[PDB]
Amino acid sequence: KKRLERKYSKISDDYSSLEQVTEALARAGLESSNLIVGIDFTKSNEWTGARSFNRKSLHFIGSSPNPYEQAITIIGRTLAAFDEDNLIPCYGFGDASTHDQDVFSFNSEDRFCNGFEEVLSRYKEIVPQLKLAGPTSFAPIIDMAMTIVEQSGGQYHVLVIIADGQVTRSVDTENGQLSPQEQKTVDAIVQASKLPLSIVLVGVGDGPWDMMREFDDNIPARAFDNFQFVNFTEIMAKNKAQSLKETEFALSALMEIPQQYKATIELNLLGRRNGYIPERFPLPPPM
Ligand SMILES: [Ca+2]
Ligand SMILES: [Ca+2]
Ligand SMILES: [Ca+2]
Ligand SMILES: [Mg+2]
Repeated sequence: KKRLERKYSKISDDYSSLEQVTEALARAGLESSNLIVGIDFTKSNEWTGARSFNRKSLHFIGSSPNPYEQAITIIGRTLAAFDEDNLIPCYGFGDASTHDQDVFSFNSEDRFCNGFEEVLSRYKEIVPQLKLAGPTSFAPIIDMAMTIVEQSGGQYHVLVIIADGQVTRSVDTENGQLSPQEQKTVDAIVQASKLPLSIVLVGVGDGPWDMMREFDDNIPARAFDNFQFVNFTEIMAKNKAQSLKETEFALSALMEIPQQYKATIELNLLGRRNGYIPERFPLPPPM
């Protein structure tokens, strides 16, 4: 077990096209996957639109779609295939109703969204009724994903977190001493490597991204690299045509999935219950 974890320590970008990954996924023997979506409704979204979204809030409802609406739309166009039943569990976190402690379900009895159509539909209905708040932690959304996976009896899931990457940090700490939010988020990423769960951070807005890269590349304590960072605004910024960016997004999202899936098998997680994952209950959507 010691040697198999240092085999899956860090996962580089080992694929230059979507086709290479699609093939690597076949060769890996991936037959069934499900998506979970988490959306950052923290107040940082108010100022992380400075350069990338014209001094507006990333959650601003205008005449054209905001980076959250864009990401939901492009995830639906590129990854909807990887949810086998097209029912998407969708959760908000970091509004006044949840802060850094909970998540809320997009629909009432934690009814899953009917495709990315309803994820987008509901995002629009929900965000104007929210108070963007904080602090910012991924612990609750990762716990929610862990609970979904555990209750499924270890079915492979991909948690897609759309976020501005601004997790609460000690602005003056000189060494690498961690905020409570960082610490709990890291503990959650570590806990989640006991389960057949892949995480993909779809970054929107200006960054900075130092911490999302830390989560991507450098968490020694975890059983396998279960975290990919995708700079979605860097990709959409580029000069090339729309469909050529959609492809680059898809490649970047799926980049770590082949080795991650293999890890769930080699580490004896796929189709197993861990047994000791405390059940998390999502709050209802704000009304
Ligand atoms: Ca599903
Ligand atoms: Ca990684
Ligand atoms: Ca990576
Ligand atoms: Mg925040």
